[PDB]
Amino acid sequence: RVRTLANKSKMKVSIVQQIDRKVALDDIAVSHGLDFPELLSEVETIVYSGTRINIDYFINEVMDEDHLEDIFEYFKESTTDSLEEAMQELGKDYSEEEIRLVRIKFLSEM
Amino acid sequence: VRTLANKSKMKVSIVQQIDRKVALDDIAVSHGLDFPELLSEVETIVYSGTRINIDYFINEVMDEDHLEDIFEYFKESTTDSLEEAMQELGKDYSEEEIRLVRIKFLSEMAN
Ligand SMILES: [Cl-]
Ligand code: NA
Repeated sequence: RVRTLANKSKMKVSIVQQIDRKVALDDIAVSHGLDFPELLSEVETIVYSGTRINIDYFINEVMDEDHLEDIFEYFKESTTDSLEEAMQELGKDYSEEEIRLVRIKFLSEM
Repeated sequence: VRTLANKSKMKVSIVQQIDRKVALDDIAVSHGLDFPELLSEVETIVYSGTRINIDYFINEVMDEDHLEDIFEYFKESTTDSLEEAMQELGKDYSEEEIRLVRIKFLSEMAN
């Protein structure tokens, strides 16, 4: 009913557990009453904390393999992981959502 | 009037100044920039792939334990984001200290 830091903390644990069980990210979003970009923001929070996740099962199903390869190469060769920088370089070809997803994979693989 | 040509030239000059070990605050003044504006230009340079070394300046102006703690933060971080660094470090270190060490770290690890 009202967000608290404890329920936010528990939600993130839940999202991780769902990702481990290979639940589709869009299904996870619905399960928590989130829009897709809101879910991406939680997953980014999770990844920033150093939590090891793996969303290949989802990326491989929904994304164009060439888009994935080219966005990933951009991150491999980049100096900063910044989304703003990635949009400046890649935004003429790829959406924010594609770039955010591959960025999650890239940061998670550190 | 700023143009893409004279901005590119200014950056070339900044890189040369840093190579010649000119203090960053002196570089700022020489280009009519305030310090944070200079930091923004040095960030642009580093993002582009130029391996600059600003140890001579950091070692002169920054507290040694501050440098080590912030550097360690970046080494252990997942994202290099300034926003995340500020959330994690902003109660102990200034934005300028964090930006300087982040330049050092990004240049070393990538460029
Ligand atoms: Cl992080
Ligand atoms: Na696209």
